[PDB]
Amino acid sequence: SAMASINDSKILSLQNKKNALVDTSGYNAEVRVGDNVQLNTIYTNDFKLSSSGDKIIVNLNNNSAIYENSSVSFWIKISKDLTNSHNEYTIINSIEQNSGWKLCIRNGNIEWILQDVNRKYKSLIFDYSESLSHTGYTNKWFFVTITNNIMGYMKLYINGELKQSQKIEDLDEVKLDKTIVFGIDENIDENQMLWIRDFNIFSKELSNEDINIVYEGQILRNVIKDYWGNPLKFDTEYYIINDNYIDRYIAPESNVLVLVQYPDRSKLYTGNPITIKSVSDKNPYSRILNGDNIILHMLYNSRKYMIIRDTDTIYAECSQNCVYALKLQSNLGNYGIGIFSIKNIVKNKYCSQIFSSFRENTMLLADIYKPWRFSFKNAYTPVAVTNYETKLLSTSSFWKFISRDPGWVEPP
Ligand SMILES: CC(=O)N[C@H]1[C@H]([C@H](O)[C@H](O)CO)O[C@](O)(C(=O)O)C[C@@H]1O
Repeated sequence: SAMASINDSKILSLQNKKNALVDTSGYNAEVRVGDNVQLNTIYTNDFKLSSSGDKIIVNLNNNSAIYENSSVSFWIKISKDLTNSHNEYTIINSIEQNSGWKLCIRNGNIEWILQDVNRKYKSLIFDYSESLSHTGYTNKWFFVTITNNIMGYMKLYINGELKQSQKIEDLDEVKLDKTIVFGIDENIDENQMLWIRDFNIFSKELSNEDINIVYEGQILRNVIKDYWGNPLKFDTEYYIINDNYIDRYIAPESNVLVLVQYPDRSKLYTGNPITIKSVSDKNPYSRILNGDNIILHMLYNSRKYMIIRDTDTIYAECSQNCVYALKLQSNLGNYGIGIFSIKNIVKNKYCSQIFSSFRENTMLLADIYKPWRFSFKNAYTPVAVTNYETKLLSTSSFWKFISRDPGWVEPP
């Protein structure tokens, strides 16, 4: 079992147990967590570095210099205001004297550095920002993996994909720091913060296959994700967008839902917040899982409506290639016509597909239609279509849920 071989090689694993961050690898590293450091806010094993002063100090146990291969893996999510800074910040520091490793952020890039006793160093750089493209990873969870073969290469993977390699075999002795410090020493502002979760070190060089198993394991494949890669939750406001129309928000026009172009593509939090309600009554704010039944409530001009499927097809009972537009109802309640189900889809994720099984099996997608009974006007229209097997991989069927998140602040 690869996954057992993987886990057996862990020599540090920071995980939250009884509300403390501790090493659960079996090796008993000392973990000193700053009083103000927030733990377990999004993911069980996460921590927030939200300030200078916020620090976590790890002191590794007795098992001078690097003697063996190794890998380091964690997820990271870096706020917009931190990503947009042109400065450089050390985030994780494990250099003593002048040798060891460190992870830095600089101008929208993450950078891993390995430095020998003469201060010769090699770096791995990844531009996670892509100039703040709502297409990049600004404020989105992504999975980092560094692997080291001391008689070979140091490699940087992102979400299981190799991004850069550098020979390290030609460095002189790299002394190994028994201390690892998480935290930003620089003088950061209020909106500059980042989160890390599932930080692990392995005593071997993980293979790309091994890396993909860790990635798939820690992404939580049965948990639906919001736009940032956080778990999607009930009773939480989201701006829901279609993958094909990312600068359009959902809105009712004459009680037909359509997609309206953002007046300003740079502002994410635009439109009518939709709250997801559990059919089965779960604890408030509980995570939404793959396959859950859900009900969608829109806040529109300060009143709550339930989103429901149209009773009749769009060019109108129907069996063959039916297309239904959507609408709003002010009566909240468990109505089959307003029950949907939500499923994960997998490289490009953090998006979801939505289905309804009321009377006919449909999938929600967006395209151009004439959704008004008394008009031939076109509109980008979210619709529930039958016979959707050939559309199961169409981006028109992918939906994202943008939550107001602390790592992405928009002027008031
Ligand atoms: C004017 C308007 O909004 N008409 C809508 C009607 C009325 O909501 C319904 O007849 C009850 O009055 O329902 C639909 O036909 C439907 O659900 O199939 C869609 C149509 O867009």
